[PDB]
Amino acid sequence: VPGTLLNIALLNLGSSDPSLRSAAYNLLCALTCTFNLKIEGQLLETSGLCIPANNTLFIVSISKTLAANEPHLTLEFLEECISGFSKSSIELKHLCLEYMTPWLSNLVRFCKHNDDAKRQRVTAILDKLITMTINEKQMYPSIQAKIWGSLGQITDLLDVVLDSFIKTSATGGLGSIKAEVMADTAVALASGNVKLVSSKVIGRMCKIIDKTCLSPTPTLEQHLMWDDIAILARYMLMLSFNNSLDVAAHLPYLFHVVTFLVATGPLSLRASTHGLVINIIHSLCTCSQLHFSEETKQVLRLSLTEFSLPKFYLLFGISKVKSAAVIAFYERETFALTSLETVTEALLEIMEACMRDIPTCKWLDQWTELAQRFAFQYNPSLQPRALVVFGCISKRVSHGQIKQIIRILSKALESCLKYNSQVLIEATVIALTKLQPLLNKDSPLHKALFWVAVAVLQLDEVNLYSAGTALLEQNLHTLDSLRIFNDKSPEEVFMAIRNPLEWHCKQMDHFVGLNFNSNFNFALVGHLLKGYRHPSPAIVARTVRILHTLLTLVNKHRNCDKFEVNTQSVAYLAALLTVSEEVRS
Amino acid sequence: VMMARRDDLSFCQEMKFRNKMVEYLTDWVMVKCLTRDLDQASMEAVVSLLAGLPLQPEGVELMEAKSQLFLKYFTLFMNLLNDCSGMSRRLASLRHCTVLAMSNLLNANVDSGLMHSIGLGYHKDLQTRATFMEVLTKILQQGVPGTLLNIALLNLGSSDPSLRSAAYNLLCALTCTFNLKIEGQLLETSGLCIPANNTLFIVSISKTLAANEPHLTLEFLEECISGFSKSSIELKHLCLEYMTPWLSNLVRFCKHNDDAKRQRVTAILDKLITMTINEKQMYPSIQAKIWGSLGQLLDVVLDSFIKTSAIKAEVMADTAVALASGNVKLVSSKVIGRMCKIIDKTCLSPTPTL
Repeated sequence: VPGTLLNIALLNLGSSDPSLRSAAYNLLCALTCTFNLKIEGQLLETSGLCIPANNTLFIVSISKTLAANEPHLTLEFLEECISGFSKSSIELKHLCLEYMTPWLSNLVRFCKHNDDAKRQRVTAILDKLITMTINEKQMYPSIQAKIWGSLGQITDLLDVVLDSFIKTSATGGLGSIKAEVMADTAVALASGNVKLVSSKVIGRMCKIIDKTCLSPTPTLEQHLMWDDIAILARYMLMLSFNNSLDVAAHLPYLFHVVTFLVATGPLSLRASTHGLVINIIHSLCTCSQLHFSEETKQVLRLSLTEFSLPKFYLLFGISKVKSAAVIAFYERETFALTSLETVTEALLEIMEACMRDIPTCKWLDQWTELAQRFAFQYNPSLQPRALVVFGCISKRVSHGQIKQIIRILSKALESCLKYNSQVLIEATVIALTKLQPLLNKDSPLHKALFWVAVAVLQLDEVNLYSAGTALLEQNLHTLDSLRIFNDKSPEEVFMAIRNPLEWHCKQMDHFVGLNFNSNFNFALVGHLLKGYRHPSPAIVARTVRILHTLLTLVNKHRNCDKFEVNTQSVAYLAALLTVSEEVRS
Repeated sequence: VMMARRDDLSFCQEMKFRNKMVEYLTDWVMVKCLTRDLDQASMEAVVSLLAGLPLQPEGVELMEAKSQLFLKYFTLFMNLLNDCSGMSRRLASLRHCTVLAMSNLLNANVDSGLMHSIGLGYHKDLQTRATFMEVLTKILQQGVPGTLLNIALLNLGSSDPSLRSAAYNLLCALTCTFNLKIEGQLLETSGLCIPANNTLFIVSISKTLAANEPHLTLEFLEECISGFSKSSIELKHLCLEYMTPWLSNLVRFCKHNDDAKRQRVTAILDKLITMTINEKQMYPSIQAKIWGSLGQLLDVVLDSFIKTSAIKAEVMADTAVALASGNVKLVSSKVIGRMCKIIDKTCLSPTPTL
């Protein structure tokens, strides 16, 4: 009775009808006396009191004084407000939101208890306020500024608010106008207490990405939780411009989200994810809490420029668009891990630049842990992406981590006996590429990884061969940086590691029909020669660099000139014959 | 092609030549398919002709004649874009070219152009607005504050994403060019995909500016209120929120003794009244934001209400309720005081019947 009658009094005090205003005013007086409602600017019952039509500032004053004084009314009052609001005219709807504005504060009181009924009716009030927001497209900045800005102040409730937003978005997932407006509204939630709201949104995203691994599916877009991720990615774009206030706690977690999403799903989500990064880099150039140098700021400015280039559009699985923004507000490029590698090193150069200036951060270590967790754990959709990223970002590695990676490579090849497996193989090989410069100078593994690359090339899959040659290219740079060739042929070094393996290697070579024991240089060249077929001119040119490297190395242990033809160099020279003007002359 | 090669060619009177060429080709800017291709081609040529072109009619009158010639070309381009507002793509290409024509015309002719250009900033077409704001961006970092600040802020509101990014870059440019002191610092860049709901950000920028940059207030508020009349209901609402901080500054201008500044405050209050009368949906919300804040001048306010009343009169009565909530005692003291003084004034020149 107190709440229902108080709303009907207050709302009627608004009216264009004069008799209605007088009657309402007498009802307010009666409620005040009967329920002893403590009121400033005291209230007097009487007939014929000719109250003005514009009294909004009086109704509002009464309401918030009541909202402080008589808080139990709030549960009933806001429920009744939204019921009357939805029925009323647009003029009455402006008035209605103005009087609603103070009440929102009390909504936390009911929530502390965690018994269903109280928490449920606040949750229903939030869903009704959300519904109201979706419906009244011409009240839209008004609702968001006053209702959602006030709710944005209120920390405790934000988990209930976000689960209401997310469940509202869940009603149809990405492409549902319910979700679309909810994302745009989510910025209003953050605007009051940015750090907690964004921490809960990003936290839900991270936790839900982890939940994908709790029950795996082969492909991420298919996953049981795909809509939940897609919704949060939508929110993250909108928030990301406000993240110009936020980023300093978050930056790793946002790149963790980018890493999984970077070119996935329908093209609007890709555009969103490009925008997410652009906005984060811009936010890192201006957060008033940070103090980056002119060099670091210049690096970020040039990074914005770089991310704005068509190169980065192709990396994010955007093609055939002038502006990512326009589409942000399927023709999957079947995702090329080399694109994620490129993005990840660029985001790494952004983070590294910043981390020099902020010595008190843990950002790259947290990103390393987050990526590491997903790289090692079994989840077919995410694990490849994670491996690539972990490899790119890491600053140290252990033989136990390499064991896990090469075990993942092996298990992925077992799964090929039984597309996803291949992408996991490519990922592991890219990971090995980035990780092998990190490995200790006296580790056997540098030499071992040359054979991992050889085995990968043997597979005959276009992207696997590209990855194996990247691994091999980087491996030979690594071993030359370790001086290892200076007193030995590559043949002796790699064949020593084969000797224990030799029982296994014999079976490989006899099924391949290449035999390194009989002639090492020609077998290695046999593998490399397929690289000349490769559809991509970049992989051919890499293959040529590898042959040049090997040619130089074989002669390096003799102390010969690199073009001295001999029983070891000749294979490389014959391989190089269509591609090197230096060899030809 | 000739204009592309203009850097190679020789000219005795290049500026006059290009001026006369735009004058001629603009006559062509008006079988239907071919005439529309002629419009496209003519406009593409005009975009080439206008590229660093100072205007030259055939000294103080010359600057005013240059402004009048600017207004002719500019109006013709506006009409052509209104007419725009395979057949679809040709129209969009003509529109994009027309926008670039305005852009180049402005980029050279700044002293003649800027005032009319603000009229582009209001214009109903969001794509044209966004591009025009990038043109303003070129002028302002090369070498106005109130008019441009409103067109930035109001456009940050838009449903169009490209418009929001463009506006945000314009705000950044104005901030740098006019050294406008801002919290939560602002970074110029392409492709920044700003949300549609950013009202709390636009508002925060506005009131921080309203504290920091009071000299803008008259220039800004008048242009905002003009933009109110142009806008959708959503953009009208947003205008109120960001206007609200600025109102407070208006006292500084009537504390100032300049008759022109006192007049401009009075004209702002008249335009606030005009908006208050016209924009009925908003009207309870307008009263709450605008008239409450203004209630915190008040002779001038009441004379503006009374003179405008002299629905207008009813709205002024009903709005006076909001106005009174400010310092109740002073507002009511002035209303009642005017009543008493006017009743006394009846005796200063009597009539038989009241």
